[PDB]
Amino acid sequence: GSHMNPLTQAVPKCQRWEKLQNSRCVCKMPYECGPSLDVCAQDERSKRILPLTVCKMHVLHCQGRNYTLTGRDSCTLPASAEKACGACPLWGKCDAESSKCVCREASECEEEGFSICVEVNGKEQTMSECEAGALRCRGQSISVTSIRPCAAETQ
Repeated sequence: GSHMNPLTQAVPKCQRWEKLQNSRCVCKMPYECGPSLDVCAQDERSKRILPLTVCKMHVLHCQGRNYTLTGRDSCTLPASAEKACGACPLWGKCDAESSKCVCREASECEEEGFSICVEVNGKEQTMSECEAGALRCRGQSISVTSIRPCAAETQ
């Protein structure tokens, strides 16, 4: 007989830079992103270090664009550190009447948030963008190794 359920047997899970359409996982659009971690990447044709952001890089990467990642000192990011009220990311918001921006913790991760590999505590832990970002905002010492996940998650 026919399959009662399409060939996945559940709803297909697509990656952070992907969206499920036409029964497949396709990439989203890079301009459909904003809330993501700002990183320094090198353009393969220009060889310039340009500020990219995790979703931008990921989506554009799966769209067939080639970019090499560089160090956090290679470029200057819009948000490389803490922000102030009037301009806050997804891991940071303006608090109850102030001029500052407070950095939230991982427990307030509401927006999508990618999964990245960051070396914290001397270990490479895959955490969510909202978490790693919160850390980078609050003052936790974090060393982003890559915008891809770590092999921390392996059972």
